[PDB]
Amino acid sequence: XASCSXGPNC
Ligand SMILES: [Cu+]
Repeated sequence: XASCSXGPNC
């Protein structure tokens, strides 16, 4: 997995 840590749907 990945998560948004710094985008439009962060
Ligand atoms: Cu980012």
